[PDB]
Amino acid sequence: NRSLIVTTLLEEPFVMFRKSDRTLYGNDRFEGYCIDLLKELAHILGFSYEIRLVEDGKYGAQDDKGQWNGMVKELIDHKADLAVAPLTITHVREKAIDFSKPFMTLGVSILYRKGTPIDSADDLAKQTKIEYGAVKDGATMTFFKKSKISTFEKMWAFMSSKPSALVKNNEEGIQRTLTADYALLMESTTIEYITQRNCNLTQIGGLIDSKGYGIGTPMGSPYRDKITIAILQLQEEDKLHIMKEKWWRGSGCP
Ligand SMILES: CN1Cc2c(n(C[C@H](N)C(=O)O)c(=O)[nH]c2=O)C1
Ligand SMILES: [Cl-]
Ligand SMILES: [Cl-]
Ligand SMILES: [Zn+2]
Repeated sequence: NRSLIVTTLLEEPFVMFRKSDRTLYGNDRFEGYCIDLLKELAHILGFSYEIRLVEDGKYGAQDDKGQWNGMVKELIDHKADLAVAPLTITHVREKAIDFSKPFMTLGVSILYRKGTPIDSADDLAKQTKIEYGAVKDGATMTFFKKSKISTFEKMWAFMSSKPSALVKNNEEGIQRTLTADYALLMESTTIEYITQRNCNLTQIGGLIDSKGYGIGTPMGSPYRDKITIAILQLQEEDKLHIMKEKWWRGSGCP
């Protein structure tokens, strides 16, 4: 019996400040796939909400102490009721928060420029001339830091041996791929969005893993199962199909 606090962070095309000449306030400041998703969920489940951006602007990772940051920490501390963002469902996080069923499936892949002999993650691990990395304190960095596969634990050694290999956010990683000889380990959903608007970048290889995005809630929250039921309803109504195609404009790349 009160409006739910929704934590999130800005990232194209999921959550962005809507462009306008007038000054906007409240939830109307935001647009994007995740904003449309929250609006549909709020209508089905019938709740009011307030969008708040996570202060540290991080998704969530654990330090060497076991403490969380980013949106994950907001849920653990019960400072937010829902986390509506491209929040990756991982087994590790399931022990600290609850996830709905996934509303989007994805995988880790590689962002790099076109016209190159590189075709796999193993090609990056076999050399040191081409730098590579990932976003700091994200599920992608966590995947390489926790991996027990020889190739990935070697790539993680290379990522953690260079100070600027791990970037603060997507924009820094994208710009580094453009200005330097650098490949970015990034989730396939954003790669699709970028390669559709930058014809000089492409996805290298396929998906290194397979996972999904889910709505995060504090552990034991009753809204988790309700959000799952709402997500399934949106799938059945083909509304998640429309939403992706609305915000993934298309490849104008010949
Ligand atoms: C959609 N973006 C692209 C992207 C994201 N994250 C955060 C991750 N979803 C999480 O929940 O921590 C990454 O770790 N690597 C990426 O390339 C979110
Ligand atoms: Cl995992
Ligand atoms: Cl696009
Ligand atoms: Zn697509």
